[PDB]
Amino acid sequence: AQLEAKVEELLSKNWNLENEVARLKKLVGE
Amino acid sequence: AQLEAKVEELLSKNWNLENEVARLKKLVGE
Ligand code: NA
Ligand code: NA
Ligand code: NA
Ligand code: NA
Repeated sequence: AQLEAKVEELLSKNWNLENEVARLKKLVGE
Repeated sequence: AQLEAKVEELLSKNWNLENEVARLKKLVGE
């Protein structure tokens, strides 16, 4: 179902955001 | 169902992350 795809998009989006925040933390030494 | 709560937690988490990234962008003038 297309509902599964939207849940997968949310999961992917949260991973991308978490990984961005992680990279920023490593940049500013945190 | 508890499934609804977990989907709500994901949505909330993505909003919190998006808002953090937005605040960081405003800080560094972007
Ligand atoms: Na990903
Ligand atoms: Na992650
Ligand atoms: Na929120
Ligand atoms: Na938002």
